[PDB]
Amino acid sequence: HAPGTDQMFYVGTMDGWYLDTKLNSVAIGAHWSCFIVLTITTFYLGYESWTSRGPSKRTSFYAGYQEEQNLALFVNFFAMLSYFGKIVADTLGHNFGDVGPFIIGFGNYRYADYMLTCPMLVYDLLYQLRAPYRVSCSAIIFAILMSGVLAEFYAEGDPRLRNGAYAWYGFGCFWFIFAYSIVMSIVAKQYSRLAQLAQDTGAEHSLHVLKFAVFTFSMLWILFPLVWAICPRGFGWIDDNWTEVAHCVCDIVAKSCYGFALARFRKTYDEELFRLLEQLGHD
Amino acid sequence: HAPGTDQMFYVGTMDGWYLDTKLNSVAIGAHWSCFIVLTITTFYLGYESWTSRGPSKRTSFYAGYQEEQNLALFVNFFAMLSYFGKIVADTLGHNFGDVGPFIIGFGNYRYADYMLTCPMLVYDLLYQLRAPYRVSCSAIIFAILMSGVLAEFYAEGDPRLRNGAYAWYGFGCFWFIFAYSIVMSIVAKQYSRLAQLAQDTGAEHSLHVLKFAVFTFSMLWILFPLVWAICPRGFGWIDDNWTEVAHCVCDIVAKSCYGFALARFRKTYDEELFRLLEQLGHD
Amino acid sequence: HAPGTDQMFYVGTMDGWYLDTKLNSVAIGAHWSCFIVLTITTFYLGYESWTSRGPSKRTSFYAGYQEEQNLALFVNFFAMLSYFGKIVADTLGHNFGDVGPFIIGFGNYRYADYMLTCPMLVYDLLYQLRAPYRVSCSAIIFAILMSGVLAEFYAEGDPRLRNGAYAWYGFGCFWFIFAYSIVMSIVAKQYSRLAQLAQDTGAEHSLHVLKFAVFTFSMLWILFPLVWAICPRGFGWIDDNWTEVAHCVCDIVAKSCYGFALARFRKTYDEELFRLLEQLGHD
Repeated sequence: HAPGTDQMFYVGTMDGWYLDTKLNSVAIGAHWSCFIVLTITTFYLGYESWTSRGPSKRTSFYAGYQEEQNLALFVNFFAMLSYFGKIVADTLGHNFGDVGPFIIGFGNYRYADYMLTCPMLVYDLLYQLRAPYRVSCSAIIFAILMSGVLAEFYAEGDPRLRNGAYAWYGFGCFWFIFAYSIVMSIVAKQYSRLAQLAQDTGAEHSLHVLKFAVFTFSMLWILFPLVWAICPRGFGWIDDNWTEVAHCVCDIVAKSCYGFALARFRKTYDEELFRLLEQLGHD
Repeated sequence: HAPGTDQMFYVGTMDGWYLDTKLNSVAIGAHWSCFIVLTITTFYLGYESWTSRGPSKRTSFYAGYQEEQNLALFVNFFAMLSYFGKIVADTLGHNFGDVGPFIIGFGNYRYADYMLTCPMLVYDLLYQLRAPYRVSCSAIIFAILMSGVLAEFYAEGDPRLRNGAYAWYGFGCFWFIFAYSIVMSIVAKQYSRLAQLAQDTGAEHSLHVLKFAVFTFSMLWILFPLVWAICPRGFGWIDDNWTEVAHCVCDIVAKSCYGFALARFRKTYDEELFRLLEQLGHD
Repeated sequence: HAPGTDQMFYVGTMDGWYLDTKLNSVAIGAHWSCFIVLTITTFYLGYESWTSRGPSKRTSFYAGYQEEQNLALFVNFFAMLSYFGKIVADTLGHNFGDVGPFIIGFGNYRYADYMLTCPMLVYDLLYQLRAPYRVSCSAIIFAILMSGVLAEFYAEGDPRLRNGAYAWYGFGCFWFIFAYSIVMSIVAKQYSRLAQLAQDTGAEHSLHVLKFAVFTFSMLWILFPLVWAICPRGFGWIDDNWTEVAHCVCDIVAKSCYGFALARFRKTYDEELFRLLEQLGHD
């Protein structure tokens, strides 16, 4: 297994797959609650998607053609799946943390669940303001998430290779800072152009609601490096058992609040601001 | 390997990769026949694709721009690859069932071969009638297939974890029933609108051929849960050796018959029904 | 591990992951140089992409909407990542050749790094001439690369299964010959139509530069089967230590020269040839 040491590493193997769970009761309860709320948000958003009329309220299957409107749905849907298998683990009492086979887009690994969620989510949110460079942000966050997965892989491995985890941490943090700066800049410029093009709208309160939602949604990603630093992978100011509840509340804020905000926006928007958004998505 | 038991599980490991095959002569012959017919259907469909003129029969490389017309080709092509490696296993006499490394889109695992085939196939068939919600059905079937792969992973594992296989079976069956119901509903509504918009067509017999093909193609997926139930993973009314021939005949019906039906449709369709399909794909 | 033999195979396992490196100083230096030049080319191309004006030189974020112009960027970007982890291995002195977990699009395996690079690269280059059958070439090269990965998997395995490596070699070479022939034919026909439609251009020297670039770029892929034949996987006229430098120079020619050629083309093209390319992309 390892040279010079009789200890063996169970990460990425079926041997660690059959090990008993290292979680406690509160982690299982948090997983259950997160799965329940993800499922009910997915059901509610799908119910709204089935009864989703167009802006003119006469087009029947508007979501059937403008399928990107349902895009967040899929992400939220996958989030439910991203936890459902863990619930199965919570049923069986066996180890599930970074063990077993590696499959893209599943919650069997800590950061690999975000492969199909995070780039689509950021693409959808910047598409809602018709911001340019749609593919670029998704590619950047995909690369950062892959770096995070590989850093977590080095974290559990041989302690002689512990130094690479900090290097990949620095890599991911540098690209995340760059991505956050560029997305904040483009969002600020785009919404400034929208505001200077927002004359005689009649939805100023709705405009305030949407600007508050998008600014909070842009600034929410400050959780990831703080959470990584406070867990034992970084400075270790918290223990492992309280990391799972943190990840649950963070990705609930990321997904369910996003779905609720989009649902509340779609029941209050009007058509002239819509056509001004299409006008904005030109230059 | 496993606590309390000296037995070891060879699934997902190189140890089970080097094991001798568990198949018999008839399974090898069925694999050979299925690979041969898949290869000849792929060759025939590619030959038709090279000599594929437009509806006006003057556009030379119509398939070169409307590349989605070749889409089924790719699926059928991958199906050939999906069996070709198994033929190599049939050459070497070593174990190939759910062993070795896991790679997306290959036939080394029982259900993982359908990753690149089934969503593209369903998208192509519902696109042929210009049905809405194109991405949604593909995402649903992708999630169901991933659930099936993971259920098959639990099936071979530790018998103390056998209960999760039935839970994932219920999950996959519930979402498959939902998908089948919604796709049947949308197909029925879409073709009802086509029929009430099909006046003075001149291709009523061709219309009967295409409706028979699409209805049979919509109802063919009843094979999957019945096949899973009759094999030892479910009720076990059949043995393992006769499961491979069942999967061969089922995916041949799924792919080669689809290609033959599309080829026969493209040599008999006319242009006014074509433009009425574009008219249908509006509301 | 293996029946009848006490030897064990370290491929695809964490046991071979923790093994010491089999590389020497020159391989590490070549990896460092290749990573450095890939990083600087990515930085330069990103700097050009940020300051990328439209053909009329008044559209500010032309790349923000015509995002496919940045497509090669992403490939080159991934190439940097495709080597960066190897640099980490070169830091740690542990084995990295075809060991550890298998992840799509990474350089941990010899041919798996090209999953996200080669089809996008060929799609971008044939899109630059507006050639038809865009998806088909990408699918063909994806299948060939997957076959190469699996052949390399058989190469390291049990010597009783060495015969399958030659079969997959023949498969990959046959499909590569077919792909090369068809891409050469379509490129020749397309550029012949461009030349017979190139009247009063004013950029004949620029036309010569671009034709030389595209012909060299079309003929560069002759490196892959020659490199595979000369390494010990084939005829073995060279040793393992000199294969890494060959792969470095080959993929540098594939990626950095492509980026430099595209950058030099974008600083010299004019608008009438541009609109003639859009006219060409019709029939």
